[PDB]
Amino acid sequence: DIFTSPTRIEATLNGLYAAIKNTGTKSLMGGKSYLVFDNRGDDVINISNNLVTLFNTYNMNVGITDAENADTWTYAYLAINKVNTFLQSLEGAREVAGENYDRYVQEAKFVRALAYYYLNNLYPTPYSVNPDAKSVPLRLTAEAGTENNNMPRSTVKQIYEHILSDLENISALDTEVNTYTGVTHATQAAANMLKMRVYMAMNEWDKAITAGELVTGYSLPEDVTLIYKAPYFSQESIFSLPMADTNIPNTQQSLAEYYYDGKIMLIDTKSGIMSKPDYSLATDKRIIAFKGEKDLLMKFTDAKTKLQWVPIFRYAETLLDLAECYANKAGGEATAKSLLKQVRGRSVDAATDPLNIDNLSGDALKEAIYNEKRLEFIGEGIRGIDIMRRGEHFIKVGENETINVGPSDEKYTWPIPQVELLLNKDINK
Ligand SMILES: [Zn+2]
Ligand SMILES: [Zn+2]
Ligand SMILES: [Zn+2]
Ligand SMILES: [Zn+2]
Ligand SMILES: [Zn+2]
Ligand SMILES: [Zn+2]
Ligand SMILES: [Zn+2]
Ligand SMILES: [Zn+2]
Ligand SMILES: [Zn+2]
Repeated sequence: DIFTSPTRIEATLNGLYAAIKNTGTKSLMGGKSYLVFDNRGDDVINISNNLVTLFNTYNMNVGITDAENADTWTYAYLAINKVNTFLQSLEGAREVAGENYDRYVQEAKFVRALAYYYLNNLYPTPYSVNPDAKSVPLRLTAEAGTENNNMPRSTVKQIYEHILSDLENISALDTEVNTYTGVTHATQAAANMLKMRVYMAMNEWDKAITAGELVTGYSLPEDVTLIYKAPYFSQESIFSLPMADTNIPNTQQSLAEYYYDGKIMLIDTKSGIMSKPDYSLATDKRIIAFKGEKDLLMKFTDAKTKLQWVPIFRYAETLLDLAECYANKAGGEATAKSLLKQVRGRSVDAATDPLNIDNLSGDALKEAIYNEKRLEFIGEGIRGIDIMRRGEHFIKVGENETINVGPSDEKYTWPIPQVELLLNKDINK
């Protein structure tokens, strides 16, 4: 814990990655807080009728005392404070760190950047609607006391701008493809993926392209099932949260526990992506692999071991994000189409595809990219972010009720939770 050796520095660094995943009793992006982003979306449905298993998130009804709100807040800020403390301790251990000092700093900053990024996609009105919308307190000092709980919220723009600062120097980060360490520590590719996501949320299509075009060395394997079974990564995998028998999430906190038995999450086959005929083709690899009997999503179904890794960034995302950027750029349509074709062609045979990608333009092209992203990333912690960053309504047409929540509605966002309101007297200043 005192940084007297490299192995002690690295143990604490690995604790940063654990802190954004889950603890022994609660979960963040390795469990329920990743599931939050699918529940906010419109491609799966939550039929649990149980607030303990994210029903209020799905129904766009999260209040100041909901468990998922308190937990996301508490564990994100715990992870952030661990990074702040790590960075301060590392400053006093420069010689012990030796040539690896910069990598350790830049990795720790990536973890803080990721934590803030997820908070910025729950609490504020999106930047695309209002860049001055209040988001969350920007806590950047190592704090062992309650001395500094009082702090105003920074804006959605300010949070993004700080994230960009934490990602500004990445040249000491690793660059390995298809190794445990390359997928489970932040690489330059991982940092650039986050930078791309941030710039897209700000409509900075050119800066997003520059970041995402730096992601090199990955590919799209022909088998779409590789990343959900041993060794839980492939040549497509950029960054994931790994699991081990001794650190899996507790009861009803893992991904697999939400999908495996049909009692919580199902595929929305009435109105979501897999209700659309071009995105439910019987010979699509993703439909064959993942569209289960009784509408179970078959990506994460090992609830016995819970060992499946949580995929944060993979290369199909790089391509579809780049496709979206180029579709928003004057003269970019030909490139957008070629990028879309790479991803769709991996799963859907072009010779018999009802979608003629070469003839898409304007709105039809954008919609094809949005729909491909919906099918490719069903269940992967993304859908509710794409809806929100674009300032779109969350529209969920069910048999007996329709959810329709837009940016002028209070329930578009999560409110600052009671855990914070009790301690922070400046929260509304
Ligand atoms: Zn010395
Ligand atoms: Zn240095
Ligand atoms: Zn900053
Ligand atoms: Zn390396
Ligand atoms: Zn590392
Ligand atoms: Zn069609
Ligand atoms: Zn192919
Ligand atoms: Zn209604
Ligand atoms: Zn509207």
